[PDB]
Amino acid sequence: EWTGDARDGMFSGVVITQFHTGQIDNKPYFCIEGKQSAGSSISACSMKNSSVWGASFSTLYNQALYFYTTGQPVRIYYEPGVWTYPPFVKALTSNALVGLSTCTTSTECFGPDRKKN
Amino acid sequence: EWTGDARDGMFSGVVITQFHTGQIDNKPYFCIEGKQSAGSSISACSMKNSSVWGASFSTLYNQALYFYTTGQPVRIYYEPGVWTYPPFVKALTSNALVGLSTCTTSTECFGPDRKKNSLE
Amino acid sequence: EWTGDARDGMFSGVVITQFHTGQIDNKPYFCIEGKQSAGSSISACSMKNSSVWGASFSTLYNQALYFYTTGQPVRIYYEPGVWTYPPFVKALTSNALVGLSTCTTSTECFGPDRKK
Amino acid sequence: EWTGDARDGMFSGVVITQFHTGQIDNKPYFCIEGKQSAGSSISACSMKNSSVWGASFSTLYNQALYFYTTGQPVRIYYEPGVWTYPPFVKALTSNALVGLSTCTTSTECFGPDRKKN
Amino acid sequence: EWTGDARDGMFSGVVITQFHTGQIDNKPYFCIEGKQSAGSSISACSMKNSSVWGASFSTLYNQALYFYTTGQPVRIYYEPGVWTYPPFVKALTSNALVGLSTCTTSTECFGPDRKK
Ligand SMILES: O=C(CO)N[C@H]1[C@H]([C@H](O)[C@H](O)CO)O[C@@](O)(C(=O)O)C[C@@H]1O
Ligand SMILES: O=C(CO)N[C@H]1[C@H]([C@H](O)[C@H](O)CO)O[C@@](O)(C(=O)O)C[C@@H]1O
Ligand SMILES: O=C(CO)N[C@H]1[C@H]([C@H](O)[C@H](O)CO)O[C@@](O)(C(=O)O)C[C@@H]1O
Ligand SMILES: O=C(CO)N[C@H]1[C@H]([C@H](O)[C@H](O)CO)O[C@@](O)(C(=O)O)C[C@@H]1O
Ligand SMILES: O=C(CO)N[C@H]1[C@H]([C@H](O)[C@H](O)CO)O[C@@](O)(C(=O)O)C[C@@H]1O
Repeated sequence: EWTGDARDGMFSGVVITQFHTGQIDNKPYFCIEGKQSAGSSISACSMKNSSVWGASFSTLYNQALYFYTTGQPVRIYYEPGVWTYPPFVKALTSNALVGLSTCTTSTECFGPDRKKN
Repeated sequence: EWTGDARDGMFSGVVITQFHTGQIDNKPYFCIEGKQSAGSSISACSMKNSSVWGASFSTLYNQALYFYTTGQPVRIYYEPGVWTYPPFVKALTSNALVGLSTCTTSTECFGPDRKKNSLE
Repeated sequence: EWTGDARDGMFSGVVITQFHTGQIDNKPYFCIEGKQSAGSSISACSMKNSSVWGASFSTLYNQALYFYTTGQPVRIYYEPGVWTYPPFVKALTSNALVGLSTCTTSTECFGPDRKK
Repeated sequence: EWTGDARDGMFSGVVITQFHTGQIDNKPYFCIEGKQSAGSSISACSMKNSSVWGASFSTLYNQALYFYTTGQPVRIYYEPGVWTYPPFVKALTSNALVGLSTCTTSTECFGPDRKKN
Repeated sequence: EWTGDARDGMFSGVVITQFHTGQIDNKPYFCIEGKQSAGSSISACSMKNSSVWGASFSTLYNQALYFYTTGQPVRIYYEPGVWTYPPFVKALTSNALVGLSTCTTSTECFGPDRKK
């Protein structure tokens, strides 16, 4: 697996506006929310030691909190349908956070595309 | 367990005003105090490798110190009665810190509620 | 053991003015010095993986550097007579750093008392 | 191996302008891009626990994020042809980030040279 | 071994002006350079998992970058002759970075002397 696999999905030019940290089944996690210029929203969580994407927890937490601080538009890479506990999904999201990138415009960001072919 | 379990409890729109760090029984811990809009205090502690919320010590420590620094109003998620050692509970609190969120208002915050259901 | 044990000691309303990091016996350590408004001085060191207080090294280092940075008055919790290598005691202190707290006044600070 | 080995290569006086963070094969990696002025581009990635240069991940992550933040001109030490997963190389680079230095001019920087004879 | 052992050496009132980070033989290292007002110069490296001073790499890294950022005059504790690989010594230095202190003056700084 790779952040840049040809899959859903990515949102570009988002400002990270909300941040949550919790624990579930002995695993710390965090979630972010961001809006695009046009008002469109994306949420994604990263959980320590959980899923394929568990290895990225610390790096993503650090980078997410950095970008939440600067408030610069970034690209959120995510994978839908990873989290399955229904209370969790309802309150938050099923989307795993799978990478992050700075952006030069609202559509053009540094790094791979993550789109279904 | 889960931060968002329908249990006590949460305090929304809290400003983290006080920060303490210590050690008990070979385990580092930190405690925070925050104020709500009307002047009431909340306190909650996280302890490394403790009972059920110990796995979140590092994340919570970093996030709480971060929010202390910004002075942002935030949601404190806690579980009452976790710490049982009387001198500790007396000086500090029995509350474990189990989560944190940013808030859009003094009352509306990102993430799950941590709240007991009502009886209809 | 506990930071809040009824033991020596604590200094409240201290601004951390000095900071030192080094190594002894394959362990990193740090020391801080601070003065109260009253000019009364306090030094205390934390050592990584040390006997009793070593589990706290990482949190205390983080918090102490943080407090050194803001310049805010804080409570220094300490245990005297912990470090014993004589050249180390002589140059620095025997005091272990055992906790830290923010303060509201020169005497009132968040957290427990540490006093006999 | 050593950052300052006489091989390809280094780019001096680079301002880091782009930052990307992702995961591949159970490993977090970050990737940076900078401009010399000059005006030409260098990208390099570091990856946690990667084979040769993985020991340096956490140090380089910190240091690169630091330098991205200050915007100061820095030396990027790189090793070409390290990353080999072709879609990764295509979207990003094959270059491993193997060192960083502060610079006094566009060309003069602290530390070893990394260049072939 | 100790930062405060009666050996070479230390330079007081040094502003850390240059910073380098790299890897050699599967170990990360960083090096700093600084000048002390009269313009006398000092270089020192810390390397993770080296036989003697390796334990303090990440603490010294953190502290030195912190001091590079504030630009305050500090004390550099070093031990000469630690790095032996000749191209490394030629490009950088043989000096191990052994400790760091805040300073109150260009000559007086917090902590032990490291003096032969
Ligand atoms: O189709 C999806 C599903 O995640 N995402 C696309 C994404 C979304 O359709 C769009 O951002 C929603 O507003 O648009 C992109 O232009 C982008 O934001 O980078 C490309 C991206 O593939
Ligand atoms: O009743 C409790 C027990 O913790 N908590 C409630 C809590 C407290 O009653 C209140 O914060 C204390 O004044 O009020 C809430 O409006 C909130 O702050 O989110 C709802 C929350 O469920
Ligand atoms: O006597 C000692 C020895 O540490 N400490 C006391 C301490 C010192 O006497 C005082 O701070 C020294 O100036 O005064 C306290 O009011 C405080 O600073 O919190 C109470 C504390 O027990
Ligand atoms: O030839 C290469 C291949 O990395 N790089 C050289 C590099 C390139 O010629 C230059 O950066 C243009 O890409 O110039 C240097 O002056 C430098 O930037 O330090 C020396 C460096 O060895
Ligand atoms: O002899 C050495 C070898 O490092 N260093 C001395 C050192 C150097 O001679 C001096 O810093 C070089 O300008 O001067 C000191 O005043 C100091 O800077 O603390 C004392 C120190 O022991």
